[PDB]
Amino acid sequence: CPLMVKVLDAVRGSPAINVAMHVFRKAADDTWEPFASGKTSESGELHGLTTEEEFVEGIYKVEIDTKSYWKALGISPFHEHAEVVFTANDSGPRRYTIAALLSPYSYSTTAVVTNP
Amino acid sequence: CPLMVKVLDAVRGSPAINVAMHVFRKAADDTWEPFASGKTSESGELHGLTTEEEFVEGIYKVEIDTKSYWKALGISPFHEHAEVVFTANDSGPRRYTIAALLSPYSYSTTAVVTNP
Amino acid sequence: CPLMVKVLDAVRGSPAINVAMHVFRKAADDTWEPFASGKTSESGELHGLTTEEEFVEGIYKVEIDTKSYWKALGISPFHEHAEVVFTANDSGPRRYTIAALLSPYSYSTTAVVTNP
Amino acid sequence: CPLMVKVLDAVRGSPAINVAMHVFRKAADDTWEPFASGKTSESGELHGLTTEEEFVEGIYKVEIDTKSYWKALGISPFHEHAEVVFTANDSGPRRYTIAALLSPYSYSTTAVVTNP
Ligand SMILES: COc1cc(C(=O)c2cc(O)cc(F)c2)cc([N+](=O)[O-])c1O
Ligand SMILES: COc1cc(C(=O)c2cc(O)cc(F)c2)cc([N+](=O)[O-])c1O
Repeated sequence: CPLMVKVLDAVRGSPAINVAMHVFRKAADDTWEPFASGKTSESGELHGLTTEEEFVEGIYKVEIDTKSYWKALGISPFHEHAEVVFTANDSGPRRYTIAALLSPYSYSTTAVVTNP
Repeated sequence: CPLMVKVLDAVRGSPAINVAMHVFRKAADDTWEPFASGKTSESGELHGLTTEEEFVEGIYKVEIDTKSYWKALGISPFHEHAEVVFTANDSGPRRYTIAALLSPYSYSTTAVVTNP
Repeated sequence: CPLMVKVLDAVRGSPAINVAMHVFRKAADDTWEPFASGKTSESGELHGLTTEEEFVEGIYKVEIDTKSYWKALGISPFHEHAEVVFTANDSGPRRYTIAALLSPYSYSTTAVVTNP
Repeated sequence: CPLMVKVLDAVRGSPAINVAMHVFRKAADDTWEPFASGKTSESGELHGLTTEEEFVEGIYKVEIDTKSYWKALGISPFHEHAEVVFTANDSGPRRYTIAALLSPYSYSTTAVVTNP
């Protein structure tokens, strides 16, 4: 699995479950093309978005629907979403974990990139 | 001043100076409309982006050019940029400080929202 | 003012007001010696802890009473406190801002160190 | 495994490997008693610190030797270490993951607490 996303809740100290996200890849015409989508599991993780063969070099965007997560808990959060945009596989294939740690008025995000 | 952005560097322990950013407002057709731009000062801050009369309710986006910042320091970055998207003034005008704490493979962002 | 502490609340999107903290200097026998204390202002800041002549080289600890902060807001916290330990002035006097961004189950801390 | 620690490097986007840490438990006399120790693996994780039977209610401290990690990379970091202090198992047994995300002048820490 070359691309995995993990989302955590900093208020309750838990995985952020059932968080929707969409992944896009930048095309030759510089537009954003849909690439994959899914929702986080009970562990806060979303696996199985792509394969090594499909996940070619390019600029990718992960848009995480953090607002709907908070709204379902009764909270009106600051951010409309959390977007993570990055170039992938520019030096050959790598495995990417994108993590996001959520609070109502803040988020952190980090990438763990490993060589298979 | 209703909108200020502050950027810090977690590698050097310093303000992030000369970081460029652009601010957009969401248009009726879901496109991003130019609104303001600037670069951070020696204190890591960008002031004077808008006025209280111009800064009406709506969805706003701040795109911070973190990649150029790290490249100018000779450090390899992960992200293409750091985007912050939020709805402003939905409960009356507020003063917004958007802060971003930058590392090459991670960033944090938070909002400090105060009522004058 | 060579040492300032700023505390922010990631749940409310606000300065963390009335947060108590104590500062210690490490003694020759490896024990922590009282140095200063205070509580954050309406801007989340605590100034005036020491003077340039008193703030000599050494190892310092700031213990921030985050648990009492969250309890006073009726929110369950994870940590007993947030401690920041650092060596000061090892390359000449600097001005230190210690910042902490608080959530109930997470915190971030960073230092902004500038040379006058 | 009721207590696990994970350490990540925000500069390189990688696990922080071979990071030493010591865990302490507060005794009846309010002193810190050694509880466990270890170093992070190639995945940045330290498992096997304790058992459900031994990991009784109490206040625990994890002291992560972040300074030695940075110094081995040639870097003089801000913090002497990163300490995480928390009450555990006050409402019955739980499983704790303590994570720390490291930069030279900043760290973040969060807890994921689950019910077995
Ligand atoms: C309101 O203005 C400021 C905001 C902030 C932060 O948001 C912050 C963000 C983080 O991820 C971690 C942290 F410890 C602080 C830091 C400083 N500072 O240090 O000067 C400010 O003046
Ligand atoms: C990629 O794997 C993980 C990443 C992360 C973070 O990004 C993280 C973010 C922060 O602001 C602070 C922190 F201490 C960790 C947290 C966990 N975790 O808790 O299990 C992971 O497994």
